[PDB]
Amino acid sequence: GVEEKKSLEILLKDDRLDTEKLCTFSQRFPLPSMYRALVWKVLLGILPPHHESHAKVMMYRKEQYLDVLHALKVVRFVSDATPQAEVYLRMYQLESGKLPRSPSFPLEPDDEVFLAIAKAMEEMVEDSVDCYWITRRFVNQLNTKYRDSLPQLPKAFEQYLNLEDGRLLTHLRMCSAAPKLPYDLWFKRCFAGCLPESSLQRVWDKVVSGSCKILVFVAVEILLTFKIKVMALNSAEKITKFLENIPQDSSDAIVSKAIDLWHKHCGTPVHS
Repeated sequence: GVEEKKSLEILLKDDRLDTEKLCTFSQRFPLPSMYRALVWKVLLGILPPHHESHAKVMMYRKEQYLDVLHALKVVRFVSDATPQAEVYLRMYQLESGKLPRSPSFPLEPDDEVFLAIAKAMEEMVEDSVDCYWITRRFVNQLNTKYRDSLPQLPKAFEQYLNLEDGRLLTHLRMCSAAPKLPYDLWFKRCFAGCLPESSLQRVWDKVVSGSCKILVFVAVEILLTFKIKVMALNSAEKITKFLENIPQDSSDAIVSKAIDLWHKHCGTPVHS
């Protein structure tokens, strides 16, 4: 990481940031935590590549943020005590025109995905304005850039698990567990709520930098990590429930191994 940060810092020395090389860097290496929000904002198009214009665009974004937060408070949809991730969901709904009848109206499925991702982002990005916009764009990528890929990830998960450990997949299949696995947690919420955020953010570097396939390998690696546990469980529900509440102490090792598995099977070009 010490060399990598220096090479990133060279990339960040340009007046006009080279977004193609920020992408290839992010696909191959973890982003240094002090430059993550920056790189994520440029890659998601929240900031332009000329860093002389960053403070200004962020001013427009902060201003729009405070306009919407204020309009929510005037209508009484949120209060001082509303959790921050919920504020972001309501801000998103109000901006998108989908604000429900009242704060007490049950959440819809896409609302729950947004909310799970918001809660995870709040631990990754310090500044609220950054957090809100990064969350908005991150979720919009899922719903646009990746709309037709996400539904293919379960099939990919089976394929690559079958390659890494057919015995484990054989076990899942003989219990009819495959169809009941928590695909929505893995491939709509992108592990938000599942992996701790110090580790998750390394997965999301890759998602932000254009890969949704990294999610398959994180899923495959979870299963490999907990192979002995899973093989002992003899029913579809026990398996599913375990996978929705995994132990968290190996999550750094899971993410690192997942990244290597992905590079292996998908041929991620080296950074230059």
